Amino acid sequence: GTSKLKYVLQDARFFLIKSNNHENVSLAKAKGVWSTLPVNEKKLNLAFRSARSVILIFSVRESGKFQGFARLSSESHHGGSPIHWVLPAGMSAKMLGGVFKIDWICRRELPFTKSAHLTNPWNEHKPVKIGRDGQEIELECGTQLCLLFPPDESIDLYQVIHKM
Ligand SMILES: CNC(=O)c1cc(-c2ccco2)[nH]n1
Repeated sequence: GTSKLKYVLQDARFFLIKSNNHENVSLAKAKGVWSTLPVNEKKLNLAFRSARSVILIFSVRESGKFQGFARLSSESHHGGSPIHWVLPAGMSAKMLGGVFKIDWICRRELPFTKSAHLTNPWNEHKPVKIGRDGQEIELECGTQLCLLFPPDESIDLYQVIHKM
């Protein structure tokens, strides 16, 4: 069902995450971690203290789909054992030093063709698929986008609900 999922999304904040490659989303799904540019890291740290849930919605560039979504379970931290991210052409590993712990809520994909009716007021009401890495998605758009994903029956939201 969808009732526990709606409870987790209640009064959440939502951020679009754009990855240049599938390898980093696969690593994030396996290890429960994410890293982003410092500008976005500052935004996520602010949001994590401000809201009951901060939701990251993942899209690999050029894939035409979202690959799932996850809830922040910590602010960023540095100095842990380094994660072997695949780094884009012109950026170093010091940029992605801040590591967030995340709990996956859905590891299933959603094609952009299924979200074409949802627009993001915080990006000029462009379709929600459009936006830079770190773009915040307004509450109603973000909630409806998450509810479009196929249910992930492998995930038990009971443990996430406790962290809230
Ligand atoms: C593990 N984290 C990443 O792979 C990543 C990449 C980017 C990015 C922003 C702009 C171009 O690439 N943001 N996060």
